[PDB]
Amino acid sequence: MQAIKCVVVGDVAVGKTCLLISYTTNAFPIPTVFDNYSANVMVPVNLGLWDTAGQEDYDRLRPLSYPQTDVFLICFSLVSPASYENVRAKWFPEVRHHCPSTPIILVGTKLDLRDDKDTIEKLKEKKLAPITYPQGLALAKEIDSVKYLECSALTQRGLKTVFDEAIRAVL
Ligand SMILES: Nc1nc2c(ncn2[C@@H]2O[C@H](COP(=O)(O)OP(=O)(O)OP(=O)(O)O)[C@@H](O)[C@H]2O)c(=O)[nH]1
Repeated sequence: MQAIKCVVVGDVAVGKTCLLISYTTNAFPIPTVFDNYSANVMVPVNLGLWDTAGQEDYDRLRPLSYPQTDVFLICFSLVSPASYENVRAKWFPEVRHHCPSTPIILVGTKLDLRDDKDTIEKLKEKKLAPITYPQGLALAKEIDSVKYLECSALTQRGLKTVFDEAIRAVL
């Protein structure tokens, strides 16, 4: 019955499309066309999932999707400190400029990779380490997110929670 709009933003390759597709179809992919999806879920809610292009080239046009958004998911890769930094450097500021009062959920992605051997190896070779939970929770508090939630589109762990809370942030 109730219609809720949800826009997903964040650095390219943090897993925004896989996130939305894995949730809407319960399967893990990748479509190149930036699209919007939908889902009927009980929290009666018709959730509209709007994907975005995080590249800089679309900095000016991206925000055209923002108007009338009910809730935002600002995502960052749990195995990418760079995407973590850009949350406060770019995404939180951008969302707030266009939509000052709209609720925000901070989403950590690729949780399945935080414990991955070869992955930790890679980050280590660059003097970097995966974003621990406390760290993610800290950032959420900084930007005053309604909630901080970690998920994995590959295993779908915590996935259902992310969108349930994104909905409860509206109802
Ligand atoms: N291991 C693992 N890899 C993931 C997961 N989610 C996404 N990926 C990988 O991350 C890469 C980024 O995929 P996208 O979903 O397109 O990320 P995105 O750039 O933020 O979203 P779009 O630009 O809209 O496509 C893909 O090659 C996936 O294989 C995950 O949960 N676990």
